[PDB]
Amino acid sequence: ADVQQKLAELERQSGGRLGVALINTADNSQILYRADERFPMCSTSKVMAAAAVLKQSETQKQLLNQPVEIKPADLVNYNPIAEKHVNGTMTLAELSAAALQYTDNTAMNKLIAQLGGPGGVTAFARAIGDETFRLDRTEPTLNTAIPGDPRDTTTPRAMAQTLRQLTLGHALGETQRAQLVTWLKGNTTGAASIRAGLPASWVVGDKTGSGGYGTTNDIAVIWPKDRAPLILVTYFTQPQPKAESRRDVLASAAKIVTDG
Amino acid sequence: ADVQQKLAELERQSGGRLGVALINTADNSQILYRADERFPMCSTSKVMAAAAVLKQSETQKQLLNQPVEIKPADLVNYNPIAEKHVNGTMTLAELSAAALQYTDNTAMNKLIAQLGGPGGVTAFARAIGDETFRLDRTEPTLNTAIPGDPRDTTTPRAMAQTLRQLTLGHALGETQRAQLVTWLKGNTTGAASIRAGLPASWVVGDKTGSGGYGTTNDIAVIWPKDRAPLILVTYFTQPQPKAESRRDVLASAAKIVTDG
Ligand SMILES: *C(=O)/C=C/N[C@@H](C(=O)O)C(C)(C)S(=O)O
Ligand SMILES: *C(=O)/C=C/N[C@@H](C(=O)O)C(C)(C)S(=O)O
Repeated sequence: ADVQQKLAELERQSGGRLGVALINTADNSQILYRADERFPMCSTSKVMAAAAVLKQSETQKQLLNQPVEIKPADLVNYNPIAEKHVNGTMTLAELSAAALQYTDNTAMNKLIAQLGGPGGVTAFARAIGDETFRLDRTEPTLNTAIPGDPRDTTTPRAMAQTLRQLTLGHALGETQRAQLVTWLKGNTTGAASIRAGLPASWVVGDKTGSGGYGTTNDIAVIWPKDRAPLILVTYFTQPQPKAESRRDVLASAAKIVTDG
Repeated sequence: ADVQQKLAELERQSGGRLGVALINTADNSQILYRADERFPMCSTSKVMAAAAVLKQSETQKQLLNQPVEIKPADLVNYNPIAEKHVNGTMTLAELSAAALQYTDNTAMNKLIAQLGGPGGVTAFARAIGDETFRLDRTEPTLNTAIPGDPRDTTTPRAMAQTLRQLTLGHALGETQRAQLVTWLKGNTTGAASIRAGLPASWVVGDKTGSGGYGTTNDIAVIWPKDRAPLILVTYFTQPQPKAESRRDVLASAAKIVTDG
């Protein structure tokens, strides 16, 4: 029984390029497949941006309650939460929840702007020891996912490490760490992705992403039953510009790497 | 015609029974498939229980804030939220969110006890004009889903009509209808079911269900992009006790009934 064989078979049969990094926090062990290749993050980058604003809030203690104007011109495909508040305001906490738990691209843009642009999200990544991540565009163009383009990419291994530090480690202050985890656990978009490959009894927080080239991503923190948590990154992208999403590939990869 | 033939084709390759009821609120049109047969509700019954508690909160002011004790003996499969509060408390708002947005079966049992048992949830259904719904057992046994058993069943037609009345109609007070819709839109478990058959721009609130006999259910309110909402019930059950879940079949049914 061979995890590399299974992942290579999934990838080949899918017609795409699959990247996987698992961290088992029980013993610091990893399962890696194309873990040092760059992939387009798409909306999985919203974790870094929300965590950056959380970090800000450790020193601007009322920042999460700050109202932010939502104008009709701010609407970008998709905006299921912000469209309801156009011509009004949303707080940075509401925006962070919207960006994380829903598909909300306008909410992401407000986080980016709060951080002073894409470079602000990259600067946070650098501050917490992630030298791989880069954010260079706003929404929606950060999702173009063109093959060979390094913009708005990271590697599975780096993002697994970062997500571990953010959700289980000490990148954030305790309240901010707990907030992030509460938001990820309340994600609405994830049941077809990593979670579909796992036993139903396991608890998952996750952020999904999807863009050009059939790019289909998920990053997750997982609590198996009375076991130590796992961090799992599954990235996937395809050769055709308009390929269909493949959440089932991410599910299949999550089952392969957690079986046993 | 086209639709009916396609649903039958789907059903014939699915290895089970399929029940569908779509209400298009633009014109009150319906698309029905086995819509007067009984199916096991499993966790889709949590909608009726949360709504009955919302109804109670119209007259017991502050009911949703009321803390309820969680003890070890209360834990039933699955309990992702209630487990964190064992030897502690959850408020009726937290138990309603827990039951709606996650898998949590302990949270449902507390809603049922707040209503005076399974029969109190059936009484509420009757109070809002549903003469079909019938809750007869607590969690987890209400999910046995044995073929032929009338316990804990409804029909697609009745459930679609009830969900319309609850979410879009006047079965509840306006503040409480809005709370129900907010909870449903925040479901975490739905992305592989009805939602997986719909365009990504459409906004969905939904409640899934699973149980014995490979029972795989979803009931949803759907807001297509700048169109009047849809109600969709998709129920599915299989002939062998230990059959696997078929969320894909629900997604496929949703795509068939909305393609027109
Ligand atoms: C987060 O991952 C957001 C992705 N957005 C894109 C998608 O494919 O879902 C679009 C197309 C909505 S965005 O216009 O790039
Ligand atoms: C809601 O629909 C919950 C159903 N629960 C069951 C499932 O199939 O997920 C179990 C098996 C967890 S419960 O013990 O019946």
